[PDB]
Amino acid sequence: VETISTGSLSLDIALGAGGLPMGRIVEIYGPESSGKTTLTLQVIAAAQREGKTCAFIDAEHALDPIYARKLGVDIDNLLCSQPDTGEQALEICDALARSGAVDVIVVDSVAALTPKAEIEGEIGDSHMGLAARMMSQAMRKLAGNLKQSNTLLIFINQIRMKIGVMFGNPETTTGGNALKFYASVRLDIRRIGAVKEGENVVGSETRVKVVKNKIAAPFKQAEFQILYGEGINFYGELVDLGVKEKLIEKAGAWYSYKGEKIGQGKANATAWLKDNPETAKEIEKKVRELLLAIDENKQKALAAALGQIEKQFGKGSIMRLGEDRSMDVETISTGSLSLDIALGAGGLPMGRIVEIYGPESSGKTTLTLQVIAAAQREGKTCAFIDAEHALDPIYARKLGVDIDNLLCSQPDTGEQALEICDALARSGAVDVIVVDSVAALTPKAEIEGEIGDSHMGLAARMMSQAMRKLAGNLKQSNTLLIFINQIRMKIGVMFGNPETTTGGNALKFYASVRLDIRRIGAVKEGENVVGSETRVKVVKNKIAAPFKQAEFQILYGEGINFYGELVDLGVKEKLIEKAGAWYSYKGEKIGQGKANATAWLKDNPETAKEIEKKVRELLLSNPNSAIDENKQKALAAALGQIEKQFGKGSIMRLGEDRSMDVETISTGSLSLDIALGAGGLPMGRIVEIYGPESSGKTTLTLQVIAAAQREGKTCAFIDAEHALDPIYARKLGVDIDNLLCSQPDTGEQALEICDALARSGAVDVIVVDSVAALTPKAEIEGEIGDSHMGLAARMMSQAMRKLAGNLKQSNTLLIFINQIRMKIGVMFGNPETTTGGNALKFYASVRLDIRRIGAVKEGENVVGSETRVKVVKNKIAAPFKQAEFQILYGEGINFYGELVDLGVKEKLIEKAGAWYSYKGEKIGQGKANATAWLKDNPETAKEIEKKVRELLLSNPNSAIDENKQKALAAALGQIEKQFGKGSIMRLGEDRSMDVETISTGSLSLDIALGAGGLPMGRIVEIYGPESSGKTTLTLQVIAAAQREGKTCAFIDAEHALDPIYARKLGVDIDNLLCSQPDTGEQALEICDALARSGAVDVIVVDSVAALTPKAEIEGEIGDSHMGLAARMMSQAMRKLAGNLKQSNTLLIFINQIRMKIGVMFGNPETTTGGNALKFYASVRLDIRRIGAVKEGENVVGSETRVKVVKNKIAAPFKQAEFQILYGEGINFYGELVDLGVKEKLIEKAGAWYSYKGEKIGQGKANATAWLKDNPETAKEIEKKVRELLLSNPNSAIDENKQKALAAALGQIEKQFGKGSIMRLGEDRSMDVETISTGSLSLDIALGAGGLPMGRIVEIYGPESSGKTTLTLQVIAAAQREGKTCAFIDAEHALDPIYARKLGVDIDNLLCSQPDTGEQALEICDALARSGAVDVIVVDSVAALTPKAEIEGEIGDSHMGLAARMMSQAMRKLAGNLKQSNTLLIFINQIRMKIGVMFGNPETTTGGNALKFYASVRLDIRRIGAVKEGENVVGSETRVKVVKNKIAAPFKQAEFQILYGEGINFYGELVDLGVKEKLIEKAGAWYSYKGEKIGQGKANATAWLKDNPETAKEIEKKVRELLLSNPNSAIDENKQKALAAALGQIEKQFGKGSIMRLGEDRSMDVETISTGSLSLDIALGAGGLPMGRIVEIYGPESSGKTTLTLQVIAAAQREGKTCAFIDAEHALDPIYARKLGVDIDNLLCSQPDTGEQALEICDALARSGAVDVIVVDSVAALTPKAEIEMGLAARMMSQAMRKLAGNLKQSNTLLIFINQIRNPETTTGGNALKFYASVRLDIRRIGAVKEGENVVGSETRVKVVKNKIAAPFKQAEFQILYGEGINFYGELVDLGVKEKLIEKAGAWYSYKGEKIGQGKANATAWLKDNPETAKEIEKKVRELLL
DNA sequence: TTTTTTTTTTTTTTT
Ligand SMILES: Nc1ncnc2c1ncn2[C@@H]1O[C@H](COP(=O)(O)OP(=O)(O)O)[C@@H](O)[C@H]1O
Ligand SMILES: Nc1ncnc2c1ncn2[C@@H]1O[C@H](COP(=O)(O)OP(=O)(O)O)[C@@H](O)[C@H]1O
Ligand SMILES: Nc1ncnc2c1ncn2[C@@H]1O[C@H](COP(=O)(O)OP(=O)(O)O)[C@@H](O)[C@H]1O
Ligand code: ALF
Ligand code: ALF
Ligand SMILES: [Mg+2]
Ligand SMILES: [Mg+2]
Ligand SMILES: [Mg+2]
Ligand SMILES: [Mg+2]
Ligand SMILES: [Mg+2]
Repeated sequence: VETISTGSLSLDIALGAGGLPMGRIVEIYGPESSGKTTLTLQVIAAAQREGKTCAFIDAEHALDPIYARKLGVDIDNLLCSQPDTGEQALEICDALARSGAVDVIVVDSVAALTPKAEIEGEIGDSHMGLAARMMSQAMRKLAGNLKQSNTLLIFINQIRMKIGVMFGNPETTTGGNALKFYASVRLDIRRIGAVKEGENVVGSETRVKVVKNKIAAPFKQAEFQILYGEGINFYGELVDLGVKEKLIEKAGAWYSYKGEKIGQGKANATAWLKDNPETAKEIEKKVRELLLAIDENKQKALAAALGQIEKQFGKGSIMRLGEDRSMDVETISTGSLSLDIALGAGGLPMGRIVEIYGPESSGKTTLTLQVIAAAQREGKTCAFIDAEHALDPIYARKLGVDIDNLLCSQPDTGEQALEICDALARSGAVDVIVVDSVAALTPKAEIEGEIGDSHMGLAARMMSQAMRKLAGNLKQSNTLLIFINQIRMKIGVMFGNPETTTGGNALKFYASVRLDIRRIGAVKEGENVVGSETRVKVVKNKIAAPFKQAEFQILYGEGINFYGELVDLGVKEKLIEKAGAWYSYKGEKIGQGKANATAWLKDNPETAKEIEKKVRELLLSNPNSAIDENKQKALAAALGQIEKQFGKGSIMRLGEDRSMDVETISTGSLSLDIALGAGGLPMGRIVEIYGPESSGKTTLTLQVIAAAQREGKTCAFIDAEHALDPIYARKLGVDIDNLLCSQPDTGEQALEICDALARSGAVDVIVVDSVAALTPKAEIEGEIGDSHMGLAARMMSQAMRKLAGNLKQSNTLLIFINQIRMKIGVMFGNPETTTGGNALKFYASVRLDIRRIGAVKEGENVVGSETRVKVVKNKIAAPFKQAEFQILYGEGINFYGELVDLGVKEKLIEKAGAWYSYKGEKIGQGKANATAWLKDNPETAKEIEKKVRELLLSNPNSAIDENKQKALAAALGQIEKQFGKGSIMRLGEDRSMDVETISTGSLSLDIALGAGGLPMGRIVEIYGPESSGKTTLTLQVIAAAQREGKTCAFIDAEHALDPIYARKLGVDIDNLLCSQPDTGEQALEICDALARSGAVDVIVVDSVAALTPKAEIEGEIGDSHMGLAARMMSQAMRKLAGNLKQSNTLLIFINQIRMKIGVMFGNPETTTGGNALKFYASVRLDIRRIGAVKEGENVVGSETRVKVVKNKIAAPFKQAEFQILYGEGINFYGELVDLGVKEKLIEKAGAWYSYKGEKIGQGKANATAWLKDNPETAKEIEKKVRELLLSNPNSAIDENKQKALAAALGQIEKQFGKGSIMRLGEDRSMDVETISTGSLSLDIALGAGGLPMGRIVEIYGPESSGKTTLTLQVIAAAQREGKTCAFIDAEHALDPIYARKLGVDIDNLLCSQPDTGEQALEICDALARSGAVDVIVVDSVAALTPKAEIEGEIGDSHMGLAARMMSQAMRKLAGNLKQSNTLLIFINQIRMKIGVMFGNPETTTGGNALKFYASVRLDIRRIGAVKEGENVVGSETRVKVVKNKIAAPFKQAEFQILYGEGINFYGELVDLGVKEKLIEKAGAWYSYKGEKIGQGKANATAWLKDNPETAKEIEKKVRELLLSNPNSAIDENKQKALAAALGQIEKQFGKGSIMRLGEDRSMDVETISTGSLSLDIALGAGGLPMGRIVEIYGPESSGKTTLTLQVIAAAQREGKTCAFIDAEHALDPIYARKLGVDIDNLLCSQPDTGEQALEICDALARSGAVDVIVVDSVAALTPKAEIEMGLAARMMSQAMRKLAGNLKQSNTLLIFINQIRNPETTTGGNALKFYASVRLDIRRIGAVKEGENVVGSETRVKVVKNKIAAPFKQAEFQILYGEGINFYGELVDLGVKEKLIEKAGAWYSYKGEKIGQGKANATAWLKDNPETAKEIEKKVRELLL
């Protein structure tokens, strides 16, 4: 075992044997740029440092001599071979081994050991693993000759990935397994990081694993540094090793040796060991010890082997490196100086391969051409492989390229492409070949195969074979090869960056330079975009230091600003002077501004060269180092060679390529054609148009079709979107009869059609409506919810690959329409993207951003989309120029409109005010008349058009047709024969295409729709507010569809459809299919299967917002499934549109409104389920409730407005206003009436409505009920109305339906369960089951007699309104019926004892005080899912604080984090609620939206989410008092029904809430009995059936209480009379799933997460003294509740702070700790003391910010260490930002949210003092008001006088809020200054009022004994006798508590 | 024998 150094110690160490074994084989493999070759050379260096001879086989053809030298290699003494064939390569190894003259041979890249046969055969064939069997034969031979020569052989090898293997790692080596075995060492080298000189990248942090070892232990690893231009940091390691082995001292940053300090920092420990090699050896050796006639026989057999190899293989087969002339680093200009500088070697190396990759439009091709220009500027010949089929000749010229002298190939196949490269290299006639897009090097097999055939990485193995071949022919031809490549992302990767190149890793390695070009910004002429600010990174470099970057400008139509750079570089290097704006050279002023420094160096090229060169000298760390008739002889022999192999025009000069020409078509928009620069869309290229839904994508598309068919070209349309209107297409000037149209099933199909249409060359222009609808086969056949991640994309990238070629050689223009989608979570630039991956982006020769920017108005009517289109990609002319115009609906682009404007701006048309003139002659007054005259004179229009074009374009235009229709109808029939009958046909004769429309159930709507209804086979979205009428309208189109014998399906994803109501809307309940799906996936898969059956005519989906993804449901509430919803929608749309159109099944989606937070443009209204829907929808509907329809008192109708916000069917934006009567629906005939009136079809003489003379009814109400009565007349009127106002009029059978219906039924049932889908009429879980509210009039107003089971109910209202109360009362009357209730006291303010006084079973009531809102809801979820709870209630959604918010600080902006939590919760809950028949009540608080000037600024918390899902929304309010004369005993209360899905809404309920009793149920009963004549009222007496029941309502109350028999009897008959929606082994299955859910919740969230109320110990009403007895008395509960929040407010000087301190005193008197937040900055310590406060023990904060203030509260609560915190003045809780507009409030509301929880579980009482600002209010918004369990109105009412001196504030304190006892009781006492509350003072008064103390005038007596004359003396005596005081105190307490 | 290609929003906030 003889070992050589590796040149890396840690490596030698990891090797175990101290190096690489002699006579053995070693493989080093690793990534491109890893350091394979480097390491190699370093073992060579340290072998030549020991007098051993090395040979190098640069099979890679990429060894840098000069570098080799910088690595310590003896260049002059190193043998070097650049062998042609691998065989050669190895035979050399063999002969060098056999000589025994070489000690170490290395082979740079076995991957480049190309077999003979492979090189002399083509690129593409099957010589498969010929490489390997060569390796295995070589190994076989070599090992023997190696050991008996003790010759060490190193193989460098590359990494390759074998497709589709998922065992461990798909990393492999080249040259088969052969090597692997024979190797005695295998080495995994890698670059792991950077070594940085701060800015400069100077080193490859490198790791090398021993993956095979026959020499010592394997797998030991070695980590070190490879400094570029030096090699391995040997001493670097030495250092570390010395450190680890205690040979070098490290005291912090200082490194010592034997006591003597060697350097501070590792960088200085390095440079000292370098300086002292004596010491280094000494350390090196001791480290090693610790961790591990002779030479003239050589040179005689050396030179005999030399000559042997030379004699077999040719002249310079092998030679010394130092004297290799073909080896030299020859560099070409890039056309960018800073680039040449960053390259280090001044350019791109000749004979090597260079890859340039970067984004679409980056400048890849551009840069390419610029190196071509500057190569042709030096008399070198260039070849171009436009595999991309998108090189602009004319542009090439503008870049300085010699078009006439530049070779150009547009190859069909990639193989072809490369074989051309090969033959051009082999000729040595081309100096530089470039390949535009390896990504377009489509393999033969792929082109001939279909789109969708998996040729997985066939591309790659082609590349790896090509590289193999090319590098050799490149170096011996000194031919530089540039590859342009595209960016693609590898899906699912979580490391580093998912950016990659095409054509596999192959390229990466072989490349001697790899270039990351990018567009980083704009270069602006102010308005015009003229330049791509561009950055190019050197990502691979074999030539000099990598990673140096180059930043410059690419001016369009000029190229790289070469001199631009020169300038800057001159500036930075002090070669050019810059004094402000002036640029000087050698004193002489060259230009003011960089723009003038540019144009002067351009003007003086003598000076430029002089500067260029000196710059180069200064910044290049790798400087440059019968003749031409031998070229053109082998040029034209290769030319003809390529021509003879591949066809006529396989290759030719650019200047004379006729298929190349930039031929352009009109867009149908002039300004667009102008912005395009080239006057239109390029033929044979691909164009992408993307933009918003309704933008005009499809429209524009058709308009280029029109103007193409206007020039006799044939167009094909791929309506992948399944939403093209034939009739409309016609109105756009399209030849419907002559336009090919495909509605393909699969995207593959779609594209294969494109392919076959291109290949025929018969179509001139194909357009594809929505790549976003190019659904892959696998996706359609698979389910919705199957992850086919970017299957779409790899389909696109394969399609592009194929199409571009067939497009250019067919001059067929391909337009792709695409949609916008957002990439979630991105914080840079704009989150706008396209579908179908980046693929498209690159291939496109034009990319178009169309948008709707405004309206075009005929005053009232919306008639036009003011439209803007940006050129975002341009390969044709200058990009980014924009085009603004008008799209009139039913006409298209106002072409002439533009013409006009353009004529105006260019002085071709005269404008004198309003008159437009041409050549003097007046053409029209107003633009509208300038329009209609140019329309009338097309001769003049052309004349103007052309001259405009001449003036504003910067790239002007430059047996035949029976060959088309012969290959047309052969392709037609081809497509028809592959894919079916009507796969493709002329538009004009498509019967499935027809715009078939259904009634909406609203005429004015059908009218506004323009086409008389909703289109069949299309998707319609209806969105709008909660209660708007979405579901309603839905059902009404269902009714009028079932009225025409069509079958409807309903997806009640919302879980809130009323069967009974559905019926009242005219829906056939028995015949209506209904699904309440669990998951959205389910929901959609149902849609899919219903569409696919073609058995349903119309499916509707109630709330996409409720299409909860599987993962979301199974996951928790609070798990971020960000837009998982969306990608589900976008997959669903993709699938559905196809199955919808071929089933003519109309799909309606109902969706909800949500706001996007933080947006300052337009309107923050949006839809759920992402943009997906928006596009696919053929109609989008904005429904709204705008007003009331009133029967005087009763609210009976939703005055309703519906906007058409999207329309693919007719003109959009027309609006429809009508009435939705509850329990009847839309008043269809209502409209009919109005419409008849407006159109003079019905007569109106005042109030009388007449028809044809005959009087039909007085009043609209009577015109209604008569048309209802005569449907004959109604139809007759309906139709004539329609004729008059529609600018888009209407245009064995059924046993095939019910056969595929019941097969789909059973299909859905079999996939998803029993009652997944069924007829409405027989759904038992659907039934409207109602619970009592505990308030009759409420149950009455509800219409359905109570709250619906399985639904969600929101009750909102003011603080103290009675929200919680009402809640409990429905709980009581639910537990009174044996139902189980759960309570989520998120508010942390439910009184157990009170709950009891309300009739609630405390012992049987589940109660949760959850920490987080997530928790809160997850509890709801688990309680619903158990089905064990019948009714859950949540006290304050406003207290459902999100985790993040709780853990985050108060003042952290979690903007509407609350909401997205709610919307996720709703999503989840409604389903689990209905299938558990569990009623969920949410209590919520009122908040105001600031700055709103409409209606009412009242809102709810937790976003709109709740609002929609709720089946009932309840506005409770306190309206007045119920008085026992003096005492306030009752909250006179009013509750509005603000949402109702259950019966008629808006009916109101007024009643009484007695405190300590609850709702006076019977109270209502009484009134109701009175109003309904069931109870007699003769004045004050109330009678029943004659018998007198009580005088006064108070006595009518207490008698019904006493006779519950009579009460039920009255109750029921009342109910019968006023409800317009009447009511419709068992319990041991409950308590079994109850206690399993109990334990479930307990096990997830902790011990006392949930428990019975009666046994909650943290719940207890624990009270503290206020320091004022009468106050404690008025409080009712004897003080302030612990764990709750209390607000005390009152006037300045009132005594707020005082009182505060007094509760503190009496808390510290009971050994509790108090904290004070003197936010007011005005607490007197000394005074605090005089009030009995322990100053030394009282915590005090004077916080700067309110946030601070609260965060302190939070942390004090959370510690549970403070018992009572007080905050002096919320009014002084100034928000941070306000030091640095109700910012105050949203801070309060966030604080409350957080605090209440931490307060109750800490039993920490929080007092807030607040100020006053009846117009009396508090600061810090309503937030406080609600959360407070007590609110206190303190006031100073008078003086307490010592005669003269004022000594006391006579003080009054009202209880204005109380959750603890009866409110409103008041407390009057004295606050003596310097003493505080006169405790005994009160005692006195109280004693007086309660007859415990005698008062005979002025004398106060106790038990007869006289205690003092005057209250002042009754005071000072009780002070003196505390025994007596306690005795009185206690008896008072007994009496009044 | 040698990769293949993205995927799609998310939800108010509070005198
Ligand atoms: N024919 C042309 N006329 C004017 N500008 C062009 C032309 N072709 C491309 N450009 C512009 O030059 C820049 C780089 O183009 P290019 O190098 O073709 O992109 P890629 O890197 O995708 O090959 C882009 O901003 C593009 O808009
Ligand atoms: N523990 C209690 N004892 C007596 N009365 C109470 C108690 N809690 C609340 N009240 C009274 O009942 C009415 C409604 O209280 P509540 O429903 O808690 O208000 P909210 O609607 O804010 O939840 C109020 O007038 C209040 O003063
Ligand atoms: N530093 C002080 N020394 C003596 N008396 C004070 C002091 N501060 C306040 N007072 C008196 O105590 C009473 C209540 O003060 P305070 O509670 O601060 O009023 P507010 O209710 O506005 O906070 C007032 O009559 C005031 O004059
Ligand atoms: F074509 Al669209 F929304 F994608 F109308
Ligand atoms: F004394 Al003040 F609010 F007026 F604390
Ligand atoms: Mg190398
Ligand atoms: Mg290009
Ligand atoms: Mg469209
Ligand atoms: Mg609804
Ligand atoms: Mg409450």
